[PDB]
Amino acid sequence: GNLTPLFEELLQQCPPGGQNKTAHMVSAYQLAQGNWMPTSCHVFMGTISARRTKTHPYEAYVKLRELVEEHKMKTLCPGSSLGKHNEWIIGKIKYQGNLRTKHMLNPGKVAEQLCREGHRHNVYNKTIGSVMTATGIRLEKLPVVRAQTDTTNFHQAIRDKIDKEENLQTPGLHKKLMEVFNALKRPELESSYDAVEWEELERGINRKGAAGFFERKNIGEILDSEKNKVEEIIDNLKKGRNIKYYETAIPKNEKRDVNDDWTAGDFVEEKKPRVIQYPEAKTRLAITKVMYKWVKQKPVVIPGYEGKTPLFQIFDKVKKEWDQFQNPVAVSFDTKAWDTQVTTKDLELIKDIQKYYFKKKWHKFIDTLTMHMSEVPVISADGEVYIRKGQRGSGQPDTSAGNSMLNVLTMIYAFCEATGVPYKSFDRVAKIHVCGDDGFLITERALGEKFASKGVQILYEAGKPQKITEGDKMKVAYQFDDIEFCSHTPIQVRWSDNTSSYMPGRNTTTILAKMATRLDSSGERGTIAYEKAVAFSFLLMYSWNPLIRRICLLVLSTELQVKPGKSTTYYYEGDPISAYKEVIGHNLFDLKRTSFEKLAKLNLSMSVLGAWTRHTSKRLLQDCVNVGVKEGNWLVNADRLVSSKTGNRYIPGEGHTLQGRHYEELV
Repeated sequence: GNLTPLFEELLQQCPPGGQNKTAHMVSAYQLAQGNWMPTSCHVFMGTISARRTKTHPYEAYVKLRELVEEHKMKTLCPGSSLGKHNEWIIGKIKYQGNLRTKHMLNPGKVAEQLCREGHRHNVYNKTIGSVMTATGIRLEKLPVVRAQTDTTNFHQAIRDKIDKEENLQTPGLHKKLMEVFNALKRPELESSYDAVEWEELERGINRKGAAGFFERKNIGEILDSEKNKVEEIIDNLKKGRNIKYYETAIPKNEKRDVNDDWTAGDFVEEKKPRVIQYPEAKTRLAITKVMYKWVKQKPVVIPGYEGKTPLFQIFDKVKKEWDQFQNPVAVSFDTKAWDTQVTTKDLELIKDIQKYYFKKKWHKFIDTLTMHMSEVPVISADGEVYIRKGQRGSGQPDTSAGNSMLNVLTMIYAFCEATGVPYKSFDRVAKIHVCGDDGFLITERALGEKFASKGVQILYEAGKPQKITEGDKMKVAYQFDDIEFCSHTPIQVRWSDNTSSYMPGRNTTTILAKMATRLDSSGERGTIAYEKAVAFSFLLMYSWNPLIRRICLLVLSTELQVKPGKSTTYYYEGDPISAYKEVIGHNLFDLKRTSFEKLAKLNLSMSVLGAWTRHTSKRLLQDCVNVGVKEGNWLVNADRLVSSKTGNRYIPGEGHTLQGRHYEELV
């Protein structure tokens, strides 16, 4: 009836309960339509037990609201204990605590020092910047802000996100998730994973990887001296012996996009930090050395895992899936603060999966580590200790693998339970794609809409509450380029071939913001070299954007004799226009037309926020043309329009795309 959305809202507040085969279980719609009187607020698949009695919708509503409030009353005052294996941390406490934490224990402080403050304003790449501002782009106006890392806001962040009990989850959920796992295990690899050699582990490793609160040496330093310390940790865990597990909590210093805020009118100028929580460097080494093939997905055993797919390939890959369905539709995964939603039972389910794949000799390792992870003492940067109840800390080696598996398992479960499709038959009916907590699913419109409705409830009960659209549903893409994934959305280009591919689209404002700014000045981060590598990396992602493309081209044109740096995501070797060709599969020159409407939308905010002038495009074009009319071979002539107007072309020499960081698998 009229009141269905209200009942939906209330069912998102009830405690998850189990099946009840012996009672009249009824849904929000049912309650809203009439003569059902709630008896429980224990909710199961969006349904609660009700008597069949003359009852008006408003009356049923009042009753359920009363039941929910009663439960909330039973539930204040829950208590936070500290398990014996964590008692060691108290020995290090020296002052009393000031976290004012409400749901986890805050025994006190260790040092009283680092009670930092300040702002952190934006740092600018000189060359990139002058290319942009010489055309009327104003860096000031780009909706990018910094993460306030002062202790006050840092604590506010902790209380905001991490101070919370483990989510209640539907009884027997994890039995069910293991059934889902069972339909996608790889028997081919049971009991097979073993540790790796320091050789392998070090290859590509980040030697600047940071140290724990009680830790003087970073990853490089540990590798040079204390491999024996690390091997000791490995042996303790290997045997079942507790270790002094703890995690360090620092506010993540980063650039924060505020495009949507500024265009609304709300002109936010700082944002509360995300919270990084990571174990000791010695301990990250100890975990990764043993669990390398799981934590790094070597091989990938998580269906839909896209951790290893380059961003410029993903959408093309996905469109091949979209094209196989009669009325394709994509339901978007969007869990609120995923990391803070992960419960001990979740961690345990990953523990059991890990034990499926690892050799028996390491089971006791996994057990002991999983246990440590279920109640984690965390020292903040400024000294405050808090005892986290479950959850996930971003710095954990298992973060990316664990989350992704957990996300897939949960979303399949939810999809199936919403639709009727058995867990074994998921492959028959939909396609899934996860990168950590991010992801989506592709399926037939009927099943996708079912999922998008029954999903918010089911996922709430599963312990992974969503974020929703005005219709209180999961976000649904009815046309391919409305998919959103890894902060991007597909945009179509058409080549001189007359073929077409999809590239990773994103607001122009955000692209310029990210491209113009930098965090440090350490590594190659001062030089033109680093800027050329940034331009190349952007050119791989954003060649569909004539503005970004032309800016990148002009940057790559600067100081021809200077080889690019290796710090950023991708870099190049030889000629960047070729490298482009090598991994995009056409030449820049072939890019005939970018999809008009999607490009207009991703450009819109630029005008709304006054980040460019009426003549910016024109001026940037002219800037390219002035370089490209000169006699000779000028890489700005790789731009189809530039070349058209200069009457010259660019003849690329040899070149190859390379990687300096994350580590993916190119085609």
